[PDB]
Order: sequence, then C-alpha cells, then structure tokens
Amino acid sequence: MNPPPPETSNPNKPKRQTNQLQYLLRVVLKTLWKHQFAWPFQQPVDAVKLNLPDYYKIIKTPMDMGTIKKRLENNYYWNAQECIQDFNTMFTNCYIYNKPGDDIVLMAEALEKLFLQKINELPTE
Ligand SMILES: Cc1cc(-c2nc3ccccc3n2C[C@@H]2CCCN(C(=O)C3CCN(C(C)C)CC3)C2)cn(C)c1=O
Repeated sequence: MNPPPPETSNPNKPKRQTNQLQYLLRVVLKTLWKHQFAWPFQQPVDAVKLNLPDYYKIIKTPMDMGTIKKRLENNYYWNAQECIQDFNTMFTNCYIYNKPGDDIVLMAEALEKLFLQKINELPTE
C-alpha cells in the first residue's frame, strides 16, 4: 500500500507570508512546474501503480512538487528555508532511490540546475 501523502496544512503549525515564500511560489515553483521534465515530480510516488514495493521501505521522508505547490499555496511554511529543504528532499530521494543512467535522474538533474539558478536570486526579506 501507499503511505498517506505529506500534510499541506496544519492548524497547530504557525504559518505566514514572506516576500521570499511569494517568490518561491510565483517564480521558482512556477518555472519548474511546467518544465518538460516536471511530471514525475508533480505528485507523490504511487508505489502501487508503479509496482515499487521497496520505495517507501527506502524513502521515509518522501516529497514531491505537488506537495510543495500545495504547501506554498496553502501558506504552510514559516520561512523560505523550510520550502528549499522540501525541494532538496525531493531531489535527494530521487538520487538515493534511482540509479545513474535512469531517465528520472537526468530529469531531476535538469530541474535541480534550474532550481539552484532561481534560488540564487531569492530576494531580501
Ligand atoms: C521511482 C520514481 C518514479 C516516478 C514516477 N512518477 C510517475 C508518474 C506517472 C507515470 C510514471 C511515473 N514514474 C516512473 C518514472 C518516470 C520517469 C522515468 N523513470 C525512470 O527513470 C525509472 C528507471 C528505473 N528506476 C529503477 C530504480 C526501478 C525507476 C525510475 C520512471 C517518480 N519518482 C520521483 C521516482 O523516484
């Protein structure tokens, strides 16, 4: 079976808008979301549909851009570094689970290069 997806809203976790979090939604997520190579990252890994019974045996902190998009839109975060952490967890999980030579690793590497370019211009608080 699949685990429940990561939460994108929590009534007990303080949240706010920062111009940095607005930049992460309007520029960073926006740019990555409709990249040609975005689609494997737009939702949680469905280990049932893909027949990957070991995925959630290996990956215990799953993350995906669908979850991050909802967290940004739902105002889940307190600061930009929490969101940048989620992006990096998504990339790290991909590189840990998958093998060099896998199409998904090339796809992640293209998205990560673009991610790092956009994060490099995170605005002043
Ligand atoms: C393992 C995995 C799968 C997916 C995924 N989300 C999908 C949504 C819709 C339809 C298909 C989807 N897939 C399948 C991948 C899509 C890109 C290309 N893929 C590969 O390169 C294989 C190569 C072989 N490897 C090995 C480790 C079994 C597994 C990956 C196959 C996403 N993420 C983040 C993953 O880490």
